[PDB]
Amino acid sequence: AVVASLKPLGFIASAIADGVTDTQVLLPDGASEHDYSLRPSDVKRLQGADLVVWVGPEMEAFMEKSVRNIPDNKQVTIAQLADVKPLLMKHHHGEYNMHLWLSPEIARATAVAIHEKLVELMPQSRAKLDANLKDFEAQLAATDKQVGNELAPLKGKGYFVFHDAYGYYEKHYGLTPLGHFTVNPEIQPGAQRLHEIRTQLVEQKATCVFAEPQFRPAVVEAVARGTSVRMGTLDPLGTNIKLGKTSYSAFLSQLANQYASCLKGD
Ligand SMILES: O=C(NO)c1cn(Cc2ccccc2Cl)cc1-c1ccccc1
Ligand SMILES: [Zn+2]
Repeated sequence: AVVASLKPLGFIASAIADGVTDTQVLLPDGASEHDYSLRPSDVKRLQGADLVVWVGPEMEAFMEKSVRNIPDNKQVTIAQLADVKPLLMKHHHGEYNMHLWLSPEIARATAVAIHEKLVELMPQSRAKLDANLKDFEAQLAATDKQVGNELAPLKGKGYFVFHDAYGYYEKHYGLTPLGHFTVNPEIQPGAQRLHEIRTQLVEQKATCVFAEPQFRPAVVEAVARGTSVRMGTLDPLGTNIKLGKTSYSAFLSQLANQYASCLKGD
């Protein structure tokens, strides 16, 4: 099996590995990067993998140690790929945005790297692997066209998010975020912080404020209350999407729908 650290990396790997080997996701969606410690059973899975796919030590810091013993020809470390360097832009404490799965261009380079490793590891399946890469790139191009068109009429509409993640996706499709607020998903900001957030919401003319699935509706409402800003939800992990050949294209389209759902009209 190919073992991917995070679900959207699973989406990409499952496009390339389809009909060749299973794709597995290491961690449940609810986990994170610095508090999370790997179970010995997780380490075993990594070492048993045909191929490990992860962003790298600036993102899944918790697995850097586990991945040292795995040979280079059995891992794709996305942040360290040669073709990914010119695609990086300025796990949140590092210098670069490491939410790399949100860049269609980085997804493409990831798929190429996965394909290349798999062909070396499983040359008996080269043709199927070539076919899978061909199909992934064709879907990505088609999705890219479709999403770009869905999001084009939304240009210029401002919004805030509770997570500085989406820059790769927003720059690529020409969305115009105003900025981000650090908000605890379980606990609303204090009186002073909330005042400052709410005034920026109105002052900067935001159409929407976007939360994520793990935010308690109460804290989102507390942020949006009084302002005339519509509330939205973005899911940067596509938690509801199953692994499979078409999953990464489905993820990019679902994210567009989530943006559009709050942003369009008014
Ligand atoms: O980037 C982030 N935090 O700053 C994330 C945001 N999420 C969204 C999320 C968290 C918990 C449960 C569901 C979801 Cl969609 C997941 C991560 C995340 C997951 C694994 C590793 C690092 C981050
Ligand atoms: Zn993040």
